[PDB]
Formats: sequence, C-alpha cells, structure tokens
Amino acid sequence: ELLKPRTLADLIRILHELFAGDEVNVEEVQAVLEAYESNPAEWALYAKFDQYRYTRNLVDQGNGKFNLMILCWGEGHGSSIHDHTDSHCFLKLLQGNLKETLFDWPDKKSNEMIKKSERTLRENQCAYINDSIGLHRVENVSHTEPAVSLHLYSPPFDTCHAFDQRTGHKNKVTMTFHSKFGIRTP
Ligand SMILES: [Fe+3]
Repeated sequence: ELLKPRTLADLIRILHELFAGDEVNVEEVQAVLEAYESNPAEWALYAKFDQYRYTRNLVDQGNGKFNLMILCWGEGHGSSIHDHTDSHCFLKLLQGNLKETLFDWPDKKSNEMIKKSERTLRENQCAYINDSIGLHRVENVSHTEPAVSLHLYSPPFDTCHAFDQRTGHKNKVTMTFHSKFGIRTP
C-alpha cells in the first residue's frame, strides 16, 4: 500500500519499506518519489552548494540497500555523460529545472556520441534511468536559478564511468560526498 509521503522524513520511512526486500519495484518507487511535494525547509540542511561545480549531499544510507542524496547545481553546472554501475537511479527535482540528455552505449570504435533525445525535468518530477536504458548527462542550463535534485541509487555505488562525447571513450571516476547527514565532509 503506497501512501503519499507527508514530509521528506516520511518519504525516507516509506523508502525503507520499499527496499526491505531484495528486489525493487521501480514504478512504485518512482511514484512515491513523485508524490512527495518538495518542501525546501525540510531539505535546507542538505542543500550545500559549491560555486564551481555541483555537489552530492548524502541524506540516508537506506540500511545498505540504497543511497539517497541531494545534488545542488549552481547556474550552468552539469555532469559528465555517465552510467550507473548496474544500479537503479531515480532523480526527482526539488527546485529548478534540469536538462537530461540521453545517449546510447558507445561501440568500441571511436566515434562522436550523438544524443538520442533530451528533456527538461521540472520541479517535483521524478525520472528514472538504468544501464539497460542507456547513459545520460544532467545539466542545470539556467543562468539565474540554482537547481536541487533528490537522487536514489540502488544498490549504492561509489564509482562509475564518464564518457568522452567526442570518442565514446570511458574513464572510471570515484564519486565523493560533499556532506553526509548535513555535515560537510571535506
Ligand atoms: Fe545519472
């Protein structure tokens, strides 16, 4: 029984129920993430920005089943084209808008990675991606509005790949957390 999360803490409690087992009902997780109405006061603690690039702020460790984190995108900040290390990835906008560009997995032959499609993710919307679907880049293209998104990855992962748009070549990147549970972790 999926009920509307009343607050971010309620959403977290519901996610611990949805990930109590060993599999993941993607449509139910996405529906509950979409149903949480972003309340800035509830997540201000985690919305720690950096002037030069987007930040990853860990919110909950999901009893080991998933990492829930808040990403803070300054104006013009964006990600590399990347995969998700065989994990489910949910991305819910909490403030602002983000452009998501989708790319297919490259072939071994060096080639320009051409976008398959693009879309604008708006406040409160929840997107989903996994490696079977493809790769993506996420960008705050706004010149005037910072964006904040809530991401859930299951299983959690600390490393993934960035892809060079010009060649399709990939490199392993280790991600780091800017803060954990509201505490800056330099
Ligand atoms: Fe991603």
